[PDB]
Amino acid sequence: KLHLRVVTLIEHPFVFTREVDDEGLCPAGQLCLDPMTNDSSMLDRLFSSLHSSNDTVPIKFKKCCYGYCIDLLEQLAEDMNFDFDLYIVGDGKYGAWKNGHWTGLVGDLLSGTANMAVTSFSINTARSQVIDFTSPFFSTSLGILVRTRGTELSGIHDPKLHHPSQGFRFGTVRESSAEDYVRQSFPEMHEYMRRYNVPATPDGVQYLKNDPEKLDAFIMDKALLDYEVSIDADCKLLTVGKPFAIEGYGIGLPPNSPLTSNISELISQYKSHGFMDVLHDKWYKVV
Repeated sequence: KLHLRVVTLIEHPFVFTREVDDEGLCPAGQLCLDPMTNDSSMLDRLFSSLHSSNDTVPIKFKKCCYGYCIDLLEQLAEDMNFDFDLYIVGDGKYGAWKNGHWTGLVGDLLSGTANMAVTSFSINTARSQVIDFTSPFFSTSLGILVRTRGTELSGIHDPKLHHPSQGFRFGTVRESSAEDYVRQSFPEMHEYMRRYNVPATPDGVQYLKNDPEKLDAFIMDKALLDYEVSIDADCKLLTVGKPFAIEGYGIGLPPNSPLTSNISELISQYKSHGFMDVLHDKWYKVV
């Protein structure tokens, strides 16, 4: 039996957190730590304590994780006979090349701080050069979130984005594959967006959705934006434009991991037996 330390990132509906219950446990979820660290020794010490007599892990670090990716993780752990420790990435980023190093999930895999990364993690060319990804368990275009009767956009080639009018505010999430895409493909658009980019998806959505409005459009994975539109009561939100920058989501592992092919095989079995349909309908609230 293997023991894997898994890093995740909170991104609805793939991973959510809530507080531990009145007895300190996680009835319908997975106990995880939110310790805000990228230090491997610190995580060893915390998890060691968690699993021992005399658990002295500071209560503020304890959370319950749940979501599409946690259901998937649980199934993998059962089929592949491993147990796992689960923690939330300290910088809250998916990961990019910044100041001579990889940040976020990518960084924790490359430093050996995590054994595997499980969340809405995009498989792109730059990351594929440095970490392993399994076969994808989900696929998504990038998308553009706007208000109903607000900004209209044809897609990523809209002149509104490339010769923006003064005060036209649009952004994406920092250190993500969406940012990588814009940086690589539309360098001058990237430069314009820098002042508008946000730390995390919920910030971009709030800035578009809530008053006083802070973004006119928010660029991010359509699977995530679609989820936000679907839970919007008011019906004030739309995703607009042609698809672009389509990427799979996959589980990240260190490069040339002997685990990758085994996990990919199970992901393929799960897809071809309806399990991804089951998870999609549960978590996007179909039916």
